[PDB]
Amino acid sequence: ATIGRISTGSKSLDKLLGGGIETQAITEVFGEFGSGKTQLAHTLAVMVQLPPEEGGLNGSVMWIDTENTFRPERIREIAQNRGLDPDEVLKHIAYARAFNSNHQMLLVQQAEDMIKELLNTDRPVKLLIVDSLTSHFRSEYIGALAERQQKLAKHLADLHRLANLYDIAVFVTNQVQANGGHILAHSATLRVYLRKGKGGKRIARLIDGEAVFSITEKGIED
Ligand SMILES: Oc1cc2ccccc2cc1O
Repeated sequence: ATIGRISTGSKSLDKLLGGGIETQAITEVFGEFGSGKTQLAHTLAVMVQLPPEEGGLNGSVMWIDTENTFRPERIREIAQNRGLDPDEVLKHIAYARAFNSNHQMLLVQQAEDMIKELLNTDRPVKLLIVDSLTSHFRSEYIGALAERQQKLAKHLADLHRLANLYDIAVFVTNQVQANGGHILAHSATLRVYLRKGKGGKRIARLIDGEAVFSITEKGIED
């Protein structure tokens, strides 16, 4: 398949990303608590459902939530201010809460079943969100870094296999603050550092210029 791109909702961020996040890729956004990573996830879950002329892929979404941060009412707001029907947008987001890191890993295997079901339809899965990818692994493997890295490595390998095999954009969030961070090392296809700036602006930089955007009723925008 060719490489598809999903607009983030921000012309600035899209330019930094060469058009948007890519299918057949894992995009990892990392930054401190409150930097806007989950807002970007919510926005992408709407943007992907637009037609290509508007920066989407007419795609369905699968969302794995580890922190109970998915908000359907926020999806509704973004959709209504992106000219989409909110009920239709929510109907094309498959949502699951991961209870722990082992359940999170099983959910990725379960996602493949729905990906296969929708593959030949007019609304194939084009976006798989894992928010937060690292939170359960971090809490469960305190004092056991070597074992944590083994499990994370397999999890990321599973996500890579889905991205490439089924032409999906995988978007993952990772909280990194004071003293923290191996990030995801070199595992993602693309690392995006997100931070707060003056006056509520958000600033994005590729790790390995900078885009600037705001969180609004449209999700994010310049
Ligand atoms: O209905 C489902 C929703 C999911 C969401 C995320 C990951 C896996 C899922 C599997 C489902 O059957």
